[PDB]
Amino acid sequence: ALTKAEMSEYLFDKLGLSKRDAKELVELFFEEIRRALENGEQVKLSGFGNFDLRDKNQRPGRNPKTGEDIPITARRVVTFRPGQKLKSRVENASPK
DNA sequence: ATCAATATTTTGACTGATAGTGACCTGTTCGTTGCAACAAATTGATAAGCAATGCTTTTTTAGAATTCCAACTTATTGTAAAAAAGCAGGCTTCAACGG
Repeated sequence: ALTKAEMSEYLFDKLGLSKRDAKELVELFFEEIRRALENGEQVKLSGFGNFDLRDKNQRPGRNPKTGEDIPITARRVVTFRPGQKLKSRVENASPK
């Protein structure tokens, strides 16, 4: 699984950047994105996807184990709509 | 031409920088490690994305024009002694107007 460790190492052998800043950029990368989502801003990354924010209302739910119907509290989640470019590169993938 | 005193002739004390290694402190990097975070697994009513593909709107894109940055290659131009006037910063007196 791709981790921040592998991402930093990549920037070291592709951009020749020290692992230090290579590890600091990967952190600030996801950080800045999370700061935009929490602030209520859409994140549109061309050639990748789009992190949307939809306010879901309180809908009926339950306890998957027993079956006790419990109303799922409303909350703002963070969806991800992959671009057409990304889909065309993952359409022919393979779980490995 | 020889006394006699002061600047002269090498050494030593004075005071903090010069010299080069070493300890001090801890960012920074790497190995050991703990733990919040992530993933599998349920069950079932309700919400969101989905197949194709040309036209329209929004965002990223590769130059290319433009102008300061820059190491070179040209294009023109060229004065000083020797006098002897020409101006203002402030203290100095005569000459005209008013009591």
